[PDB]
Amino acid sequence: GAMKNSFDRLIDGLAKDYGMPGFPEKKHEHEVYCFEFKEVSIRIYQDKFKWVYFLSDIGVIDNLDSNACQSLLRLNEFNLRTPFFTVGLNEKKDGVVHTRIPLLNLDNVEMRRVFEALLNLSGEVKKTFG
Amino acid sequence: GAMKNSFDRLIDGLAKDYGMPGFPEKKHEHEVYCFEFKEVSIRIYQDKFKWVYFLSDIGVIDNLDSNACQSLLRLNEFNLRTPFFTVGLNEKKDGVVHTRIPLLNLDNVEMRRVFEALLNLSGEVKKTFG
Repeated sequence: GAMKNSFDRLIDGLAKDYGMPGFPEKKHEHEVYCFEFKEVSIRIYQDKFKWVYFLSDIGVIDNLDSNACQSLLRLNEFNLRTPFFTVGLNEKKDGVVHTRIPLLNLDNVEMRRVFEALLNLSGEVKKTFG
Repeated sequence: GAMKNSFDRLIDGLAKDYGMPGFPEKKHEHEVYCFEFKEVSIRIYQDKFKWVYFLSDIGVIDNLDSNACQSLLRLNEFNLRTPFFTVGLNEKKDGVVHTRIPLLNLDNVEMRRVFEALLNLSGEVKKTFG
């Protein structure tokens, strides 16, 4: 309800600064909404239990496997930071970085930060492991 | 408030089934509570902004390569599952698996499941990568 309006402002806002989003098909279960902002390779999903998700695609990375795999999977070290960005590998060895956050009592302004934060992180990660 | 009583029941309950917890020192910033259940190698932290955390230590990485490391960092694939368990590497190449969840409107019963779920996962991950 208040969460709906909040989630809307988020979207509305990203549309104005990244243009119209794309609307992929219901892939995952419990999924109810999915907006794809292709310019920045980020997808926003909304759980059926009111959780918003941010998925970013870093892209492909060749070689380096044993090389830096660790330093990569080392980015998942524990810490008490809000919106933690998990770094993982796609179903085809492709860079992927996401987060999830309940919508209850979370305004669009923070969701934007989370989003932006996610962008920047994808940047930094992209320009290191290629 | 209601979150306090909730978090308490969680703890109280784990105490009864895993005995007295340990109380490490304020390591991370924003940290306010930390309970260590050494029997199961899991630590529970509580953010200053009302987020509960579950940290599990898989232990020593004796052998690591790139068909293993990947398969590991492959456990972080995206999906719309509640309480997502991030698998990462300690500050000394040591197995580590954690999650975080806001306390607002979350009962101790679900928190337990999350906990238990985390245990089992640490199990499965432990008996495969060591």
